[PDB]
Amino acid sequence: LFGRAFHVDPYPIYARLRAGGGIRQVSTPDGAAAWVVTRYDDVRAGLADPRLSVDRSNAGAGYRGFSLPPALDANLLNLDPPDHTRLRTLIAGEFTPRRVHELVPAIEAAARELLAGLPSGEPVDLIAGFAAPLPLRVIGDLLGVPPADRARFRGWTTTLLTPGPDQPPTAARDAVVAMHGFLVDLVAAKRAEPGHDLLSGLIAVRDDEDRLSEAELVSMAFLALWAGYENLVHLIGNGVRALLAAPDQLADLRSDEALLPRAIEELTRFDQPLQWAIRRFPTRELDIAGVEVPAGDTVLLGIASANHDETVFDLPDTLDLRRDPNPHLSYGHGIHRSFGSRLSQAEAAAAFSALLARGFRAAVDLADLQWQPSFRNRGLTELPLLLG
Ligand code: HEM
Repeated sequence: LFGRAFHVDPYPIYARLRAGGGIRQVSTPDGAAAWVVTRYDDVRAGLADPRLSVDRSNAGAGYRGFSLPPALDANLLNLDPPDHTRLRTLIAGEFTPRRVHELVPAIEAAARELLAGLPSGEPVDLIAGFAAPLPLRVIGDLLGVPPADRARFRGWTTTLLTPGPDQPPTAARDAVVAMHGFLVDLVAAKRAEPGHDLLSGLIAVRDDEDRLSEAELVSMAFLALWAGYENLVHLIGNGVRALLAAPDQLADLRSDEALLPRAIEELTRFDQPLQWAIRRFPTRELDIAGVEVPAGDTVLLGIASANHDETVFDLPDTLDLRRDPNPHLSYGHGIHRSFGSRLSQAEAAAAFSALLARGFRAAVDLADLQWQPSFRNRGLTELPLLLG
């Protein structure tokens, strides 16, 4: 079900769930239950449905904390309107497409520099050597991390969000405490000595005396770390593996540089890491996929399953970099849709462009690759490569 087969490849299980009607109540060995929703139409409608809340105040007695919001305290992903509308409007005033555009030259140079620090003709781990350092560098720039704090930031972000498979189970918990204090301290530093980063701009943001609070700023930083590092690291890793697993697609991409933007969207649809949206709670009894779901029940909308729905995408379990249209739901839909669609697309393009220019091949048999044991975030433990 949601064990070894699911961790190695979840899409055959998603196919069974869609074939079974697209909604099922699943239970842990301890009796915690949630509804998994797996068909594109229901996942898309669910994501935006105003009757599906992210606020735990609307959860019922059976709530056990599936697919939690990626931050402590009030944040965009645990609030409904009107409180959500305020935060979104405030943050959108500085998290702008122009900000992302102006970061692209630095992102592209960082990708070239990181890959250039990796030797050729020698097994190298793409994750620790490239796919993790690049987003970590970008999110550090975005949050204005000073150079003296980059080492501690890297260590705690990695322990928090990309743990080793044999990391002590308490280390990531401790990293929550460590990073909360780091982020509180970082906000204080920017409050005193402002720069041109997002955190500084967010502190300056004002709506007729309305401002963002310390807790709101720190919570937003946690959200940025989750999606700007954990999601992006494995978007790159899973994308490279998918390219290596489909040589003909790789050869087409290598022959047509203009294919890259559409190729990244297919790579995202094919194996982006996020399997479920943030848990949702019907504020009323709601018909989902033909089942009347009780108010307050936990509902998991299967983004990854939807991206492989055969009723939308032809041959959905095959990589087709020229797939068109490609209405993948990887960045959400509705009021909570991702702030980072473009940023992710820019970091992915920089990462794949540098890899394509350097040359790369698997250093191991792909069947010997190991996947991290997660329910929500699909990613590789390591990906040994040979660089040109
Ligand atoms: C580039 C870095 C990224 C940043 C800074 C970022 C930022 C955010 C933020 C702030 C939200 C909350 C928006 C809200 O609730 O109003 C969000 C939601 C979301 N992001 Fe991202 N994101 C990034 C990358 C990604 C990636 C790589 C994916 C996966 C393909 C992704 C998928 C999502 C989804 C699905 C949601 C909505 C969750 C839900 O509605 O349950 N994002 N993102």
